Amino acid sequence: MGPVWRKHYITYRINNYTPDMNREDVDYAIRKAFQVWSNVTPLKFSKINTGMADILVVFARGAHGDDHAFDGKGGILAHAFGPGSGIGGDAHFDEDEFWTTHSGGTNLFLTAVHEIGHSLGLGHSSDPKAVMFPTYKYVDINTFRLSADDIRGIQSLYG
Ligand SMILES: NC(=O)[C@H](CCC(=O)O)NC(=O)[C@H](CCC(=O)O)NC(=O)CCc1cc(-c2ccccc2)no1
Ligand SMILES: [Ca+2]
Ligand SMILES: [Ca+2]
Ligand SMILES: [Ca+2]
Ligand SMILES: [Zn+2]
Ligand SMILES: [Zn+2]
Repeated sequence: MGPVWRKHYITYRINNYTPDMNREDVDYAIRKAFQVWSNVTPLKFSKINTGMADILVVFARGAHGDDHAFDGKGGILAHAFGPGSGIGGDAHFDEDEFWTTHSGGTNLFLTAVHEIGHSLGLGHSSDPKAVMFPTYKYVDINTFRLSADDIRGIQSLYG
């Protein structure tokens, strides 16, 4: 078992907003992505604008201060650190992608579900239908469901 948060109340903060989308839509995408994981665990997530957030949500490009640079449009879409202090748990999204609420560009909600998976301690799945499968695939957002494998994984960690 890899690192896990040692508490069930977890805060997040949106450090900055991509100009690709309206602010309200970014807030909504992120809130709904956390909700996907809270629905199958004892974890609760609260958004704060001030103070010490556990999970910082960041949009940045290229080399952005951690040792994992982004690569321009395409390729790496985002990445996240496992549970831990400071940069631990933080999720970074490549601003060189075009973030959307839909099937065009890269869907922020689906990507955030995957990255939050990592922020909570999950690794990759070999189930092509798992949200934790390594490669991005748009799926109908209104019918989205975690796979049984994603649920097994997160339930093995919490709690
Ligand atoms: N390789 C691809 O098909 C796309 C390319 C997207 C593009 O070119 O615009 N890139 C990616 O998929 C990059 C690949 C990183 C790597 O090179 O290993 N993946 C990543 O950056 C991982 C981030 C992520 C995965 C998902 C997801 C997974 C399952 C279901 C739904 C969503 N959502 O975000
Ligand atoms: Ca953190
Ligand atoms: Ca990229
Ligand atoms: Ca962008
Ligand atoms: Zn980063
Ligand atoms: Zn991943």
